[PDB]
Amino acid sequence: KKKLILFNFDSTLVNNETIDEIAREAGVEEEVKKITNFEQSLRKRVSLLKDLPIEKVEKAIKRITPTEGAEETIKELKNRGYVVAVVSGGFDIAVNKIKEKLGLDYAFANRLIVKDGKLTGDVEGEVLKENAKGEILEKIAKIEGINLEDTVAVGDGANDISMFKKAGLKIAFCAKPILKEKADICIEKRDLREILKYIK
Ligand SMILES: [Zn+2]
Repeated sequence: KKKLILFNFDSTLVNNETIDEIAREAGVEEEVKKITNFEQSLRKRVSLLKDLPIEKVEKAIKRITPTEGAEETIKELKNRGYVVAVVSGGFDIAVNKIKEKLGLDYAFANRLIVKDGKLTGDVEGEVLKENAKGEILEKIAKIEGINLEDTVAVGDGANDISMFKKAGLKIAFCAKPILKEKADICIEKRDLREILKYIK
């Protein structure tokens, strides 16, 4: 009976939020935080990165570090029979490196379109719509032949709600208030090993 656990990337599996890190390098991090639909908002934010040199992006994503406990938690989850996956409303260029480095089984995120080593201010992806993450959760479960009741979703905020709705077990990890009351489990200490006390 293989099970599936799906982690939100930004602020959950890693300490940072990709977009904000990439904004700081383009010096427009204040304008993006001030107007901080999820999609419409992502597109809006991305635009302010009109001609950022890929070189700068690579520099930003390098600051992305995994959340305290990530490695140990993923190791223990595999030993308990789980397929481990991550999903981001953020970007491919950052999450795929984390995926290999942490040995995740699946990784889904949006794409920062580049042209001649420069960001064209536009983005594409399957993690944009209001229900995107829940769809990703279903997709992976379907491919693995895992029943939804044997799935676990680990989120941070409002965009993780669609994922909560499809998951058998809902975990709020140092989340936004809006997510806490909706979860089955609320984790307030920033260490991913905390979930191991609750996972079957
Ligand atoms: Zn440590």
